[PDB]
Amino acid sequence: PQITLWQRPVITVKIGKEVREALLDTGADDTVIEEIQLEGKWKPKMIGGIGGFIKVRQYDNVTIDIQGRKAVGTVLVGPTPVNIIGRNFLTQIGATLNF
Amino acid sequence: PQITLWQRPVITVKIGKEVREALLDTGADDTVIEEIQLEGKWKPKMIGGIGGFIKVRQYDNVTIDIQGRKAVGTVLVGPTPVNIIGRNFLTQIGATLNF
Ligand SMILES: CC(C)CN(C[C@@H](O)[C@H](Cc1ccccc1)NC(=O)O[C@H]1CO[C@H]2OCC[C@H]21)S(=O)(=O)c1ccc(N)cc1
Ligand SMILES: [Cl-]
Repeated sequence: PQITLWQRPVITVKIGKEVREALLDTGADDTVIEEIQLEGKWKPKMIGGIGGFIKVRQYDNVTIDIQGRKAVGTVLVGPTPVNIIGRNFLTQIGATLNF
Repeated sequence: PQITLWQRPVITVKIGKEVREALLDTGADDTVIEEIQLEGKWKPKMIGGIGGFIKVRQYDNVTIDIQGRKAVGTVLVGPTPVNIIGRNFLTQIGATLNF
């Protein structure tokens, strides 16, 4: 779809076979979700945003389905204020910014 | 243009009287710049992100030029890690997120 930006671009997705809502975020390098258990081993990491750093659990090779588009990649789990889909998955579904 | 997301969508923009670079950020409601002299009156606000809150100065009615697309609107000035153009200006330049 073509998504205008008069409201936040929040979409329903499936992450690791769980339905979640998330913000499509071109300003995020990475995908960050709060309170989910995913497959495989995780690795601790730190990421920073506008207000400082948070600790996250990094899971690799997680499947995300965005309106029929499947991608597999890294998901960070930690106390983000809102769930975010970042560029690591937006590139895999061929998302672009257009003006 | 049609901008892919394999690298951060950083573009050059003119903000008030100053050329700056900034990140095109669909996950940001508002545009936030660090250390820019803007004219007019301002009001103090906080905004929050990953990691917590920062205190900004809110300036209304600032002119930005993005690749020839001119827009007027609110700019927040404060200690953001990187400059970001948020939806309040993305909508005004006709940007959409597509996939
Ligand atoms: C500031 C960006 C360079 C980075 N962020 C993405 C950004 O889109 C967040 C995404 C975001 C969105 C909501 C809440 C927290 C974070 N937006 C944000 O902080 O926007 C602020 C300015 O406008 C306001 O509207 C939203 C909060 C304010 S980030 O959330 O900190 C971030 C950092 C690292 C990764 N991997 C993923 C995301
Ligand atoms: Cl700059």
